[PDB]
Amino acid sequence: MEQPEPDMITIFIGTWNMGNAPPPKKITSWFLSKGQGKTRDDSADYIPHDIYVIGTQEDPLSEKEWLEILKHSLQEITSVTFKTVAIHTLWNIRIVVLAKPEHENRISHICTDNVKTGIANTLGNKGAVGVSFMFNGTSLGFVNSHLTSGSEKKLRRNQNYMNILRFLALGDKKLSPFNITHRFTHLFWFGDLNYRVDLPTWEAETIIQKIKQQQYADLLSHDQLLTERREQKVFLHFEEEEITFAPTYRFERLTRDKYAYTKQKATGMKYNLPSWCDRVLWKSYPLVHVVCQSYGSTSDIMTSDHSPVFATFEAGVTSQFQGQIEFLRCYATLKTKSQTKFYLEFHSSCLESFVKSQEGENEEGSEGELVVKFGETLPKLKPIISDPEYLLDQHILISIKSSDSDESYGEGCIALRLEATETQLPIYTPLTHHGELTGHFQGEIKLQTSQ
Ligand SMILES: *CCC(=O)c1nc(C#N)ccc1N1CCCOCC1
Repeated sequence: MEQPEPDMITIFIGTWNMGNAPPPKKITSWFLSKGQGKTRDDSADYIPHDIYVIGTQEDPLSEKEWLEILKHSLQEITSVTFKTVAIHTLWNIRIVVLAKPEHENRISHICTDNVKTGIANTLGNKGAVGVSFMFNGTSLGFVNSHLTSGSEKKLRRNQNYMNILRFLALGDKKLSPFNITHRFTHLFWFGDLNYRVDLPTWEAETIIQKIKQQQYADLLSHDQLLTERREQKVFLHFEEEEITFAPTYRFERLTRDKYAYTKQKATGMKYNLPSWCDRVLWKSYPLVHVVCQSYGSTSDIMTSDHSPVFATFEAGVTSQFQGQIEFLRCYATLKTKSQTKFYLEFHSSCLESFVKSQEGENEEGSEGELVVKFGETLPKLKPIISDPEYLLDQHILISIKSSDSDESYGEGCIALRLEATETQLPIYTPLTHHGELTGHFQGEIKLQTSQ
């Protein structure tokens, strides 16, 4: 019978700060998405995901021991003997990628990297590990980060984020102007991000009462990560599924009935109010299928002062295998105050190589911003394949560069998934540089396929 290539895979993301302690004997609940929150129904337990990505922090095991525990747990659940795709460890921060044996011919171009984020490196043990690879014609990226601890240190966590984003080297190195937040069709970023609930310590019993009544709304409105995301300080244009599970930190170990939030010598005389430290976020190219099917925490794995967190995703993928991409009325708006002239660069695997535009025309925006107008002067891109079943599924990455310095001042992405061809249609992408919002790009596009 026919052997189609998949257009959709399911991905499991797990993040667990193990608190430097060996795991219990049974951790199957983690991979089954069993516990609290948006959980997975019993009926699906025997259905294996295509890829399992496991991030740990404060992991005390050797790679061989953890790999053993993980494969046994997955065999218990699925019968399948998963292949190791990659495993990479920095200090006690670790990422494991496992995949169905039937996908081993579909996965290629595997890379790993890590970034240390310390004020004295050798002093702190924080940072990130990552893995990227191609699944057929889709690029995938995964980042597991352990950010700075402490309720008062949200600015340091934001800096950690920004440094991992800028310096982690994954994916297609030909995408020179782009950092990991634009190099992948799907990017998953997870870990002990260490953001806390910002409420007074003397409120701790009130917080616990709310957790016991499962009213998280008031607590989540004080979550540092959601606040900093809303204020565009971190994780620009990422998504996160609604949190519907209790805070995953800080628990008394060996039970799940006590939040150990008070100060004591072991914690440096610091409070650890209940917090959603452990998180999974994602960022996918526009108009690519991605749906979160579970996001929650386990209840029965109690060896750490964190509970494990799980999330699962359906993610759209593509495979192997005149045309013209025209831009009209295009312009960028930039927060910059540089007086340089700016040009555009277009990158895409539908192109034989990236295309460089001529410089735009500068003018002062209404609100005192810089407006760079390109008009109908932009190059007409000639894709290597004209079939609309292929071209409509592609994306064009855009970098706006200084002609004085050749550095990018902003990066974004445009989907070719259009409602019409040979027709002018509006396009838009925000622009970020080094992970911060720097402007916007808008205009019209006209796509020609073979029809
Ligand atoms: C090490 C990165 C790598 O092998 C790679 N990864 C992706 C993704 N996702 C796509 C392409 C590539 N290669 C190898 C190195 C980068 O430049 C050429 C393409």
